Amino acid sequence: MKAFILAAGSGERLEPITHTRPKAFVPILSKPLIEYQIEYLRKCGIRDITVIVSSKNKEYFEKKLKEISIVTQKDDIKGTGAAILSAKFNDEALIIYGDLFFSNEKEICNIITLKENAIIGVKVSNPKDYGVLVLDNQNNLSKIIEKPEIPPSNLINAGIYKLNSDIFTYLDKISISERGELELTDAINLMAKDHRVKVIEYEGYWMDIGKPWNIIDVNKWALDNLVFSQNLGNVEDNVKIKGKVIIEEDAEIKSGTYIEGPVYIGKGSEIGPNSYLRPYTILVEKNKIGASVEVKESVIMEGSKIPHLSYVGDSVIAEDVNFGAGTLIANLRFDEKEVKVNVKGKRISSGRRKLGAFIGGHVRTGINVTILPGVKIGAYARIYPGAVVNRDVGYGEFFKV
Ligand SMILES: Cc1cn([C@H]2C[C@H](O)[C@@H](COP(=O)(O)OP(=O)(O)OP(=O)(O)O)O2)c(=O)[nH]c1=O
Repeated sequence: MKAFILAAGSGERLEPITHTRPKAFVPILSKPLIEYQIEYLRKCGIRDITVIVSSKNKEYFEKKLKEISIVTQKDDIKGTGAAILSAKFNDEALIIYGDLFFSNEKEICNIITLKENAIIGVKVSNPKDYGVLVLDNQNNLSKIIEKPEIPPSNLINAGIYKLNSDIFTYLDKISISERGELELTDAINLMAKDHRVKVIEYEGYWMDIGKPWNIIDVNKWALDNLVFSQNLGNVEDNVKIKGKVIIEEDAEIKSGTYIEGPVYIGKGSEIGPNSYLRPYTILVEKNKIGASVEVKESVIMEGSKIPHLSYVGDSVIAEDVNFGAGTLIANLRFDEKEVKVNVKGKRISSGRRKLGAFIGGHVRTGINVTILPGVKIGAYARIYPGAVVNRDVGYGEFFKV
């Protein structure tokens, strides 16, 4: 059985994280998204895995994934439909979207046993975003309704398919279309008139990593569900630990440090002295958290350092970031309203009263920097000491005012 991961999306809604990595390499605790997917696939006896990527990202994928075929999507076309056109199979294949996290492989294991075309649907609370699944009387797929702005059903396209080579006959009939785009669900929509498409309801945890605060969402779920309290590191005297704490190998936790779990402390991390890690602190790898630094409900990616006199709450900080002493992130607005975030040029409500900042890779802040709620700082940005970052900062930009 072959599998294809469609990982050639533009990842613009996930900026600034995607300034320096594909969405497929977003960390959930210590491992990137795609590594969970490959793991699940392999667990179900699928070893011939192909990732379809943008040409821009081919190099990045080749360098990270040794036993996986990488194929580039045709340059001149876009969409989930265009991605499968580089998928080479006869006979059938498992197809999965490259930004999906889900809790287990059980459904993939089941779906590959089936002769029929099959799709997984999952119930959301915001179906109007998302492809809604309309079932017929026999509970097979009637049609997929794309972003209706009306809820016919809870049940939406989970982006996990087992499709037969049919699917290409229908991709050729497809006229595409109102987004400038070749859409897989359009082809599926034709095919389901002629062929039976089973729908299997996914029951566990599912989430697409679409927007930056979803990085916090999934990492919080993973910490609660996938790992157990352990200490493989070095914890000095007078460190207080409550609740579930994962201390990975080579992590060092100095005296005066206070930890209220659940907290994930990635390998090679250096904590303290006199740090405060609050619930849902996730330090992916090789992180430094120093004296009079408090972290709460944040994901702080590989090699990033917050060495002095800082508060980081409800935030995502990408890799190799350095915070000057006294850099502070606000997570609550003066008017205490839902924090809005600029996402692909639209002002989007995050759904969160408390939300901090989203910091791209290799950013450095000068001392005493102030960052407002919902702010995005582009990768490689440099923030002048004492600056008040009251708006988004572009990729690679110096910011003073
Ligand atoms: C998954 C996938 C998406 N796409 C395209 C179709 C759309 O233009 C866009 C939407 O996919 P989405 O899953 O909606 O998210 P995204 O990362 O791809 O896009 P965005 O910039 O909005 O964050 O990406 C591909 O070209 N190839 C692919 O393999």
